Amino acid sequence: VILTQLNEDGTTSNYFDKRKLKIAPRSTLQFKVGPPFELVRDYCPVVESHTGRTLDLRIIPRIDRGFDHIDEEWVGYKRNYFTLVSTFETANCDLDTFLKSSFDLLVGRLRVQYFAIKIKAKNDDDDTEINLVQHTAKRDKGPQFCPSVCPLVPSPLPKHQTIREASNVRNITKMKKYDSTFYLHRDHVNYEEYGVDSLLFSYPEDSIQKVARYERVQFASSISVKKPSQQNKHFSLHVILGAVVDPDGIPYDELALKNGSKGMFVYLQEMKTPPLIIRGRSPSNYASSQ
DNA sequence: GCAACACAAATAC
DNA sequence: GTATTTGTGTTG
Repeated sequence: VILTQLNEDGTTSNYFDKRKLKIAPRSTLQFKVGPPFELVRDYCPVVESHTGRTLDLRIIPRIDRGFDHIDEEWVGYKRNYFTLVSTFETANCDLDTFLKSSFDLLVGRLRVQYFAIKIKAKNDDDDTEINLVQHTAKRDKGPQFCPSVCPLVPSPLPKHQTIREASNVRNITKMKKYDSTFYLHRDHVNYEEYGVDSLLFSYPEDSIQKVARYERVQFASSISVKKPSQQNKHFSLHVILGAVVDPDGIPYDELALKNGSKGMFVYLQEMKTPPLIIRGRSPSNYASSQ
């Protein structure tokens, strides 16, 4: 009934079929590593502005809740939360040098203001976009929002155990413990080490995430999860790394900048999951039906 | 179909 | 021992 795999940090992922077994909402068995992501493609190259060297980038994503590996499929539930986290790394550039430098897109050169990640859900068979929704811990007693573009600096991806432990931290002391893992506070650096043109000082806010954490995410409540044939639809979750630029023929999305002008999230790399099945709200997807 | 409302069980403190 | 968080039962 429960299939167990050892995660890289020594935690376990425990895959069970919610049609055959109900587990408590807050059980650690609800936390598990989801499907691995694969490269879709690389898009616009990025180069350091004086040396001219190309920045070698890699998205590092993981799902830590909401998907089980059952009967050779990755399976999620429409009514339940999933968690998707990602960082990116720059193989040829250490963080401290990276934040002091400046980077252009090699399209003939747009300045990168900052790097950022966004997620999307798609119908994997036709590439149609599928709406995602997020809640706060308060769920219906709090606001719903759509996943947002998250400015990020490069960082290792925290272990599954760390994502787990930080999922519902209220206490102020425990927050301090995790702060350095999830955030870079720009206001706390020595300003005199940085040039006016440095990458770090073109990020939009002082609080910069090192890890994009999309928690309490759900497929929109209106998505059809089956085809007309009653076969299950196949969905996929995508992580896109972009460079935000000021636009004053390559793939990009428009973004509402801080100053209010229209910017461009210019695509740099994209990864995605293998096909995913999502089980709808029907009683037959649940063990209580039996 | 689905929003809103309900119950319950383990975590966080 | 209390409040919170979240899977999932029920309603109309």
